[PDB]
Amino acid sequence: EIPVIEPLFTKVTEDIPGAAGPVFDKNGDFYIVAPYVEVNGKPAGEILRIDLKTGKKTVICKPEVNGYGGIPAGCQCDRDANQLFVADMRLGLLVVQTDGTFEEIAKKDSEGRRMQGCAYCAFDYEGNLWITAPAGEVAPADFTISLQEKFGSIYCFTTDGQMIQVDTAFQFPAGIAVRHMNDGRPYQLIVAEQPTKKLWSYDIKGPAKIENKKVWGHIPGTHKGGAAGMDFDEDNNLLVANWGSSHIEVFGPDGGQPKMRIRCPFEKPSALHFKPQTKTIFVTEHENNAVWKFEWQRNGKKQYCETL
Repeated sequence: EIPVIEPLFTKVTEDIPGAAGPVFDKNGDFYIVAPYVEVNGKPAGEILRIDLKTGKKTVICKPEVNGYGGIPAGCQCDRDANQLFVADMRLGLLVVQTDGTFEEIAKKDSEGRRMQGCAYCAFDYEGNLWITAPAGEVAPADFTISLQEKFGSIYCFTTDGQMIQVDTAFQFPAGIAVRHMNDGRPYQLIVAEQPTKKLWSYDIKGPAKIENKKVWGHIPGTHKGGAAGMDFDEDNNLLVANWGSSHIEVFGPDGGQPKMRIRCPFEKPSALHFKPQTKTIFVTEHENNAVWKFEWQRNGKKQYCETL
């Protein structure tokens, strides 16, 4: 029977529709996304900065392109500039500055196909950005999601600036993470397929080059939902938000079944992110549309933005 731990969670902020995309930038500022904010009945999602002492929210960016609003859904911080890479389910991959200005990175992929809306992303230590795209085509196409049909895709945005579609036919691909060798070389890509309760892995052979696709892990529960956001601790244990299960699952480095579970005081953890150089994990959740923090057993895996 999988051991369960029940640490103290502390509320950080609240009232954030669809709270997701927790991230720290290079200065230690903390951000989240509010994907489901609407204006005049249409998408108008937001990227927010959170004051960690008071919980006060500041809107950083409310992305819109040619009158189509964004659904910002997951974030990573860059290394060479203090800017956020934001997966947006209507706009694709955005690069967002702290001053609120932003750019849509690609409208088409390297084969000339229209981009799909993106949900989660993860930098490898070489600076390539691996991205899940569970939505259909970006705005101006009508919004669709691969909850029941297998049209979700996987991308790699390389350091050379190519947006390469590396796989497709996923049923709602969600969290994504890069397992690195001890020497820093990218080794495995892990991809959550949310409703099928599967974690998939590939061997990374280079930028946008994956092979050896296999089922890597299994997500407990039969609840509606499944694996959402995920990230590694510094021992390459993979912590996975199991949306609808009231738990974060903990996988050892070689996957399989969870070796431990973390019980949350809410049903719908959506994403998690470590505060750099600490054991503190920030967790977004959709039961209360709020953000919490708790102490894990060890520090998080160093993010690309902390490397030199």
